[PDB]
Amino acid sequence: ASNIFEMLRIDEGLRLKIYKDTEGYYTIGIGHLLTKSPSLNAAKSELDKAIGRNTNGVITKDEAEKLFNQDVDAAVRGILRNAKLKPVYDSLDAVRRAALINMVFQMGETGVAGFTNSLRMLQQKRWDEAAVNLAKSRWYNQTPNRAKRVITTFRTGTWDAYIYEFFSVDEFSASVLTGKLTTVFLPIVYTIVFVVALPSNGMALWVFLFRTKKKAPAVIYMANLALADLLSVIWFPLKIAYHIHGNNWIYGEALCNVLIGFFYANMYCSILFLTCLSVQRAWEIVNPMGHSRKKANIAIGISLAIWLLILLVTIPLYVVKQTIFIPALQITTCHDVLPEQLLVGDMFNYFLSLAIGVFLFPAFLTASAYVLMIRALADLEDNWETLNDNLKVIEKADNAAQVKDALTKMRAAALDAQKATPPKLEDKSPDSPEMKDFRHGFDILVGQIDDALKLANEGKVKEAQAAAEQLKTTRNAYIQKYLENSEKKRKRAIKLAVTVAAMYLICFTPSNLLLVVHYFLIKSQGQSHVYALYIVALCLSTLNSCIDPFVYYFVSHDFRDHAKNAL
Ligand SMILES: CCCc1cc(F)ccc1[C@H](O)c1ncc[nH]1
Ligand code: NA
Repeated sequence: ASNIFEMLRIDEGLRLKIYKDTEGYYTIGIGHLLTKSPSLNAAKSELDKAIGRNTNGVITKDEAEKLFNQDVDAAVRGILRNAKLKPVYDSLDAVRRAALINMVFQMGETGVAGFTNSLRMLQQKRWDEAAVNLAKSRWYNQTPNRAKRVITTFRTGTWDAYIYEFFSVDEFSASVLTGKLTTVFLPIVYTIVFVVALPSNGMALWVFLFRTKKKAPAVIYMANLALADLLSVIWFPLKIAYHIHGNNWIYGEALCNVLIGFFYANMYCSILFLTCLSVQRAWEIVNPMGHSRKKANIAIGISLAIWLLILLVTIPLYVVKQTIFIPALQITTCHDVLPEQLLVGDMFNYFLSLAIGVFLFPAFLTASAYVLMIRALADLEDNWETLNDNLKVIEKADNAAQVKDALTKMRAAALDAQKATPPKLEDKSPDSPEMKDFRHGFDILVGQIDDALKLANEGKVKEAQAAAEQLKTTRNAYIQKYLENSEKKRKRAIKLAVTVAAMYLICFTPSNLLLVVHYFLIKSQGQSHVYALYIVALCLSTLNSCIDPFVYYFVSHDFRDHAKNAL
């Protein structure tokens, strides 16, 4: 391309017969509009008086140029006539002047005058902002390839958009998209995840629905967690095939956006449902309640709320073009390459919003939940331990000092465990009969400790020791039943905290951090060297559905049975 006339020939083409354009309007020659009515004869009448003769639908190669050269002169006249088009045009360099005339040639004088905001940007020499504004319009929607070339002309001020057609991405990306990292490493890891995560979550989902007859809020969160897992792993056979064949998608744009949707869905559902589960289980320890049926219904509603909120927040991933054909690579990439480099500004803010509000914020609530959970389970452990240890001391103490001392320490140890929630009565309210019998079991014990203290304070040494065997009976009858396996419960919480931390360290943190970094560099330089790390990050993020079964194992008691029996 050299000038306006040469530019338009490339956009409008050259046809000597009346044809329907992309929208359906009958045109002829080089982008010469005849009429906007669905009538072949109505276009004939407008052509005959435009030429001067009866062309009968077919014009000459010479008459095309003569009519084209007049359309350009009129397109310019309208620009200077227009109060909104003239000042911008007077500010634009000859290259950008052609781009403006190209728009007027296509949408007419009035149409282009509607772009008031973009024209102001072009006048203020703000090429990038103007380019973005123009990228979101019906103009871009109806004729994207056409609009891109013109927009690029505005942005760059060169004829490059008409000299060089798109051929390839940056070199660093093209090497990755042809390298073994994507074509060998990824499909292997993804295959593993498919074999491991699908049946494990498949069975977990089955247990939570058809084998768990508790239906506690924890089960419900884990059921959606398993559901989020499944709804992504099922698409992996198409995901694996994609990479094996050199990152080439041949299943359609809609089906690509499906995979993309459910990918980021599981990405964020997992975090949110982890935050729910962790907080819920921590909350049943610090401040337990007793509406296991109502608390369940609530947890279901919360899950629906989360599912719909993510369906709404992943809209700018569903609705945007996510496939692009790269001529030099002869492949059609899904997700891995952004088809429209003008939307990077929107993409950056978007993944920065999520990285804060749907990553850090739930991570903060998730970590501190285990902080309160572990400590509370550690205190109850210390109580049960202080009880047994001091009770074992009395039977092995000779002096009156060690006897009175152990009784006093054992007394306070039982008074703290009394206020604490037993491992069994989790969904039981603190005012329930079950809890009242639990506390009463300590009241009987504590009273007996006072009866041994009564002897220990009255100098009756050996007689207070005999009371210890009476305390043993009270322990096994009323207390040990409840605190038998509280130290085993503490160990499960810790392993759960380790499990979750690893999931954050491997699947969540590398992904969300780099997602911001990736689009930040494309926004700043047009390319990112972290592209390889971005890919590895996204790959390792799918491991969460392989780590998720370990979560169900440390929380669900029913899942353990089906886990152990199977293997
Ligand atoms: C066809 C689906 C392509 C896709 C879509 C996503 F939403 C996330 C990752 C990938 C892709 O598998 C990948 N892994 C690592 C980097 N890119
Ligand atoms: Na998950």
